[PDB]
Formats: sequence, C-alpha cells, structure tokens
Amino acid sequence: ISGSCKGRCFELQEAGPPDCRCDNLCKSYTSCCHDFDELCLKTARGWECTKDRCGEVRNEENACHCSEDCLARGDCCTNYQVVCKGESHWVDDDCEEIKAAECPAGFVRPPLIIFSVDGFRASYMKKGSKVMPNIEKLRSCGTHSPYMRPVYPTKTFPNLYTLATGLYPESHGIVGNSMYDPVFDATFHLRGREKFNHRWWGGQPLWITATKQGVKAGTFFWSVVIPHERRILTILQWLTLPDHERPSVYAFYSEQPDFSGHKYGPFGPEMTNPLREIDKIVGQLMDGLKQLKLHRCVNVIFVGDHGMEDVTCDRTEFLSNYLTNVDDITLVPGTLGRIRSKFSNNAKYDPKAIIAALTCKKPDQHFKPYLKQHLPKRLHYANNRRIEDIHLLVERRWHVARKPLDYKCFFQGDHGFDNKVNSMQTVFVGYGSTFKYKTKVPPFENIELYNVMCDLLGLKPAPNNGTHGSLNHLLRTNTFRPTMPEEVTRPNYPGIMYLQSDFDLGCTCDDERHLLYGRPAVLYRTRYDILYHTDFESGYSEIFLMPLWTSYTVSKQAEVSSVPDHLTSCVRPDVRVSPSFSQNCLAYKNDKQMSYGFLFPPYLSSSPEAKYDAFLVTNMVPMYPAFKRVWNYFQRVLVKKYASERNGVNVISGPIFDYDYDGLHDTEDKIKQYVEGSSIPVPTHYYSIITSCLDFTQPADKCDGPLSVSSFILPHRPDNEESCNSSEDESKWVEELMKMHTARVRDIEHLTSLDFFRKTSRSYPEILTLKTYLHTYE
Ligand SMILES: *[C@@H]1O[C@H](CO)[C@@H](O[C@@H]2O[C@H](CO)[C@@H](O[C@@H]3O[C@H](CO)[C@@H](O)[C@H](O)[C@@H]3O)[C@H](O)[C@H]2NC(C)=O)[C@H](O)[C@H]1NC(C)=O
Ligand SMILES: CC(C)CCC[C@@H](C)[C@H]1CC[C@H]2[C@@H]3[C@H](O)C=C4C[C@@H](O)CC[C@]4(C)[C@H]3CC[C@]12C
Ligand SMILES: CCCCCCCC/C=C/CCCCCCCC(=O)OC[C@@H](O)COP(=O)(O)O
Ligand SMILES: [Ca+2]
Ligand SMILES: [Ca+2]
Ligand SMILES: [Zn+2]
Repeated sequence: ISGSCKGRCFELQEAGPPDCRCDNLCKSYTSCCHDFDELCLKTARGWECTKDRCGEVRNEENACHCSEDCLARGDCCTNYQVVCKGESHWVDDDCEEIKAAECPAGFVRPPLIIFSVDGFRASYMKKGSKVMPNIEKLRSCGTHSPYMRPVYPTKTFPNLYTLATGLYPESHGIVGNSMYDPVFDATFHLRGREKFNHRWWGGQPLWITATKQGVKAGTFFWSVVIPHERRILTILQWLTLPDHERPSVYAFYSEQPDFSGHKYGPFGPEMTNPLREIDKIVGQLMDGLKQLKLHRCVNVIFVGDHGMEDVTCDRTEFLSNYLTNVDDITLVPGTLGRIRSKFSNNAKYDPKAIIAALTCKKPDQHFKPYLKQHLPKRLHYANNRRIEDIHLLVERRWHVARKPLDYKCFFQGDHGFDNKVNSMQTVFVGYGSTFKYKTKVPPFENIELYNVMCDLLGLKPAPNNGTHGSLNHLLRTNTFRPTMPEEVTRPNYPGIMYLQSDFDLGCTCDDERHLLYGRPAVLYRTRYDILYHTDFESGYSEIFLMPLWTSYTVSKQAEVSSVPDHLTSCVRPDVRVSPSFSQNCLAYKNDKQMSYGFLFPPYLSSSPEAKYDAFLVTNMVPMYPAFKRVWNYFQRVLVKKYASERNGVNVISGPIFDYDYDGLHDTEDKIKQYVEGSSIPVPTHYYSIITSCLDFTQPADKCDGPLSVSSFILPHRPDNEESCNSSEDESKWVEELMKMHTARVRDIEHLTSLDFFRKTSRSYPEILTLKTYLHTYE
C-alpha cells in the first residue's frame, strides 16, 4: 500500500520523488509520512527487557520486543537473551581471540559497523571500565592507539568527511563547519538546508565507493531526533534482512560528548554522565551483535573526530583591538580565524595592511596571522577557494572574534585548533574478525582509515591522501600489499669532465657511509647527477641547478669547526658538472635581496681539506639573509645537538618548490621567482629528514632494528615576522619556528616527488609507517 510508512520503516530505498519517505533522513528533509513517528519510532516500555516482560505476548506498539518470536522478526531488545534466556552481557565474556570470522551462513563478508562519537577527547579513555566497561574491553580486546590525530581544522564536519574520504579538507571541499564559496556566492552552515546540496562535497565517500562497486551500504545518516537506541535497533534489524538486501557497511554517529563537552569543558565533573550513556549504547550494539551470533564476525570501528579544550569567553581576542576598521571585513570566528572582504567591490581592502596590523602587535598575543600558503605544510590547508587568504592560527584555550558586539558565559569547551595540540587528539578502536587481538598500534592520522575500511570490504579505494600500507599492522590479514614507486629518472654518476678554467661563474675562493637508507628515487622526468664527497652525498638536479637532496651523517662525537675568515666567501666550481648547469655568484651579488647557503654545512667538515667540498657551487642554494639566521642555527647548533641526543643522526636536506600551495612538486612553469637575472629558481621551503636508530644504544650508521625519524619543512621567507622573538638570539626562537613546521617524510615526498627509505632492511609497510610518523613535540 502506497502513501504511508507501514511495512517501510527505515527502508533503505529512500527517494523524495516517489511518495513520502520513511527512512532515517525524512526528518532532515521534512518529508516523513503522517504515521512515521507512530509506526517507525515506537518508544513504548523503553529499550530494556525485564524478568516480567520475559515471554510476553507480542504487542506491536512496544519500542522493542521481548516475545519468543522476536528473534525471527529481528526486533528484540538488545538485552533479551541476557534477561530472559540467561545469557551474559558481551562485556562480561572473557576476551577470546578471533582467529577466523565465525559468521552464520549467508554472510559474504564480515560486516563493518562504524561507531563515531563527536568530541571524544583521547583523555576520556583514561576513565577505564568503571565509567565505560564496554568501550574499555573493545580497546583491550581489539586494536587501539594512544590517540588518533584529526585534520585541521579539528571540527566535526571536516573530520567526519575526511574519515569517509581519506582526503584533507582542501581536497574534499568541507574546509569548515562554516565556509563561503565565492563561485557559488553562497554560505555553507552546520544548521540549514544548504549543507544538503551535493555541490559542496568533493571526493568519493565510503558509502559511494561501496555502492559503485556493488557493495550495498544503506544509509549512514540519522535524523537528529531518532534516538540512539532506535539507531542501534535499526542497524541490528538491517542485519537480519535477506542476503542480497542486507548492507555490508553501517555507520552510527553520536553527538555526545561534544554537547556536554562544550557546556562544561573536557575536565568537568558532568562529563562522566554522557560517557556512561555512550558506553550504554555501545553495550546495546555489542549485546545485539552477540544476540545475533555476529559478535565474532562483525568488524567494529569506534572512532572520534576531534578532542575538546578548555575555552571561556574571557579568553577571546578581538580584532577591533588591532584593526582600524572591522566593518569592511567578514571573519569566521572561534578557535580559528578566516578573514575576507565583506564587500565585492572594495578596492580599499588590502590583505597586506591587515596581516601587518595583526603581526606581533601586542605582547601575550594569542593568535598568529598567516597567508594560507605560509601555514605549516603539515596542515595541508590553503589549496581551496573556500579557504580565505588570511588565516589566524589561534592559540589553544583561546577564541578570536571581530567585535565584542558579535560576542553577546555560555560555553566552557571548544575545539578547532592546530591538529597537533594534545587536547585535540581523538580516539580509535578496532575490534573484530580482521582486527588484531590485544594489540596497540602507534598514533596515526584519520586520513589513513578510509583505505583500511575499503580493505575491510574488498573495495578499491578512490584516490585519497592516506598512505595505503601504513596501517597494515592494524589487521590480522591484509589483502592489500604496498608497491614501492618505481624510479622514473635514472641518475648520472659523473666523474671529472672539465677543468677549472672552463668555468666563469664570477665566484671567488682563496685556497655507504653517508647514504644510510639507499638513494632517493626521482619519480618524475628530469636529469640529475649523483655526487660523492668525503662528508656528504647529493643528487644534483641539472634542471633546477641545485641538489634535490643531500645526505650526510653526523656522529655523536663529531666536532663543529668553523669557516676560516679568508674562506667565508669561497665558492668553487664543480669540475664534474657542466658550466651550462651550474650556478654563478654574479647572480647572487647582483640580487640585493638574496644571499646563499649550503645544503651541507661547512661547519661540520671532518677536515679542512674536505671542507673545500662544502664550498662547491653544487652544494649552494639561494637563501634570504633572514632565513639564513634559521638555516645556520639548525646546521651549526641543532644538528650537532640532535647527533648528541640520538647517538648520531643522518640528515637529508633539500629544497621544495610549491608556489601554487597544493602540496605537490612544482614543475618548471610554476616557479614565480628566480634569482634576479638568473635561471636559478627560488625554493619556497627547505626540508630536512633527520633519521637515527630507535634503539639509541646503537649508532645511526650501525642500526639493526627500527628507525627514529623527524622532519621539518621550513618556509623560505625573506623576513622573520612569523617569530615575534626574532629580535633576540637564535637560541630563543629558531627551534620554536622549526617545531611549528614539523612534517612527515610523506609530506616531503609529495612536495619533492622523491622516495626515501628504499634500502632499509625493514619491511615496506613498516617503512610506510615511518614515513607517515609526525613528530608533534607534544
Ligand atoms: C590528496 O589526494 C587527492 C586525490 O588523489 C589529490 O588531488 C588530486 O590531485 C591530482 C594531481 O594534481 C589531480 O590530478 C590531475 O587531474 C587533472 C584533471 O583535473 C588532470 O590534469 C590529470 O588527470 C591529473 O592527474 C586530481 O584531479 C586531484 N583529485 C582530487 C580529488 O583532488 C591531492 O593532490 C592529494 N594531496 C596531497 C597533498 O598529496
Ligand atoms: C541529520 C542531518 C541534519 C545531517 C545532514 C546529513 C548530510 C551531512 C548528509 C545527508 C545526505 C548526504 C549526501 C548523499 O549521501 C550523497 C553524496 C554523494 C557523494 O558523491 C558526495 C557526498 C554526498 C553529496 C553526501 C554528502 C553528505 C550528506 C549531505
Ligand atoms: C565513514 C566514516 C564517517 C562515519 C559516518 C559519519 C557520517 C559521514 C560524514 C558526513 C559528513 C557530515 C557529518 C554528518 C552529520 C554530523 C552529525 C554530527 O554529529 O554533527 C555534530 C556537529 O555539527 C557538532 O560538532 P561541532 O559543532 O564541530 O562541535
Ligand atoms: Ca605544487
Ligand atoms: Ca620578529
Ligand atoms: Zn562532533
């Protein structure tokens, strides 16, 4: 019978054009039939059976049933067997390893149930089985990490879609809870019907990837009035559908503990209550799965999207204290700041004046302004038209707003800060057939889970920003095996081919062991030369006229010499490299804005004789004088420091060209600044990979087991306006700037189209785990 919801409640073939709908999203579209809340959302007698309800006569108006025939109809309360058939709650069963998916007949695959909780800070898991018995046993039985790193901004909507796509917000388009698309000339918001339009959403989410490859998904979404218990009973009821109508992947999301976390903060005593109610819902799901004889078949992912931080209104910075006029600008306020012009036609609006008026203007300033290209590359922002040119990175525990008027304490917790902040770290737990038994894994970013979930359903994942294989150690059996990217350009090994008289670069001068993990593979068409020296090895690009990488090893005992005062302006030609593909000092001395540095520092030479190799023209790179304060401190103080703390370090350094701020290696046509009157391109960033042995008892060049690595992508900027303390000695701000721009080896690989750690004696999945490690310093 058409026109009403009986026989169709939460049907997985929902559609507005035909009839009124009865699915779990009819509320959000305001299109439910008149009998939806009467038939599909029954709430009589609650969600728990009792001793007296055992074997009752079927009353169809009850919320859930405790009759005898409910197991066949597939709509018992989740505690039916526990209270009526003497069974035990799943949380009380001992932890028994699942060596193989024990599934009842009919299941092509272990079902995947995604359980998402908003605002579940990683600190919450320290409450134990006293508050959350079901969650802690999922964590101890299955696979878990100390925390999971979200994406920036650490907000629900960008993170929930990132979890479903594996892409950064810059690529899937959901760059914030609120955003303005200038092409649409429209505003995206949390509340409202604008979010329902498909134009805002890029990438390919998990449910679309499953649908396209013949794996039914159903409906991932739940209208907010549908209670959590009804959402669980709906999922369990779907699990009893016939074979070719039963979805394989399911998703539950909960708005707690985000709501209570905002009202009371992450450490409020009121936080205990919602975390009990969340574990109750987890208990209902696992009780129902055991009741369905699926507790040893289903895969369950308990995941969060963002943490929570203590934020009060008394800690809100106001732009009206900084800018002469705030009426000409529109600001996205809160734990992050995005500033654009309020008027289409306003030529009196200039970003350089606003950025300057916001740059180190007050002591104890709790925000920092950035052009989006100058944000730390680990954030992977910028590359989207919905991302404004002016971004304010807000200090943790603080807010920023335009005026005090747009501000009228209502809240005690908030989120959205840098994704490396401790309070923003969230949780991940994997329990089920394919997940490992009682295993802890290192922290990882949520961009990597999309590959795992498709692997759990046999789906080929759409292109994403996870490094497929870096999470292979999460599963019991992996169908996917990573492929080392094959080398595109083979290197040249040039000997001495020229005489020093062949060179007229206008340059003066008054006169294995260093490649520990194999050479980097060049993954694009170019021409470069391998150059061996006593102290360092480098792959010199003949196209960019500078090395793409330079590798050298500093022992724990290595001494730091100094350039003699008569050799400080010494640059020598490389007789192995043609003068046609060499840099020249006349370019640098005629460029009044640019100086030069060295990828291998002459301060770390093993001998004055070998020091002349450091002054080769093939070891030099264009560097602004203000950046040379940062580069020279890193090479002369910090590398020796790192080699002392870590029993030697292997340093791989090189330039990065990303003028279009898309995170990918630029080709020749995208470089927008050269050395004046030259063909020497100006790098936008400089990277370094500092590798040691995880077992510090062994030196870096004699390491047997896993490695310890840390990387940075220092922005090559002509001023130090980013560091407000740059007036003082380099021991008071440089290390802080580098900690801000920490990076994964993976991010350097994207920005240079290179591949590191190819001959390591470790398994490639373990290496893929290393290349995704982010040293957060927190
Ligand atoms: C994160 O992953 C996404 C998706 O893999 C990456 O974005 C993709 O970037 C590539 C390279 O720029 C784009 O490919 C190109 O497509 C154009 C047509 O638009 C055409 O010239 C070629 O087919 C070329 O391959 C691709 O369209 C784009 N896709 C999406 C969905 O964004 C992104 O670069 C990754 N981020 C990082 C930091 O690696
Ligand atoms: C409970 C409501 C208030 C929350 C609104 C839910 C909203 C986030 C969901 C509901 C419908 C979803 C879209 C739909 O599933 C189809 C796809 C196709 C895919 O290629 C891109 C994403 C998209 C458009 C979904 C986006 C998220 C939606 C709007
Ligand atoms: C497949 C992995 C994802 C698991 C399934 C989640 C659904 C897929 C994600 C879709 C992107 C849009 C989110 C869906 C609705 C979000 C429901 C929700 O809970 O929103 C609450 C959020 O406003 C409040 O948090 P904040 O304002 O950021 O503090
Ligand atoms: Ca680029
Ligand atoms: Ca300064
Ligand atoms: Zn949330």
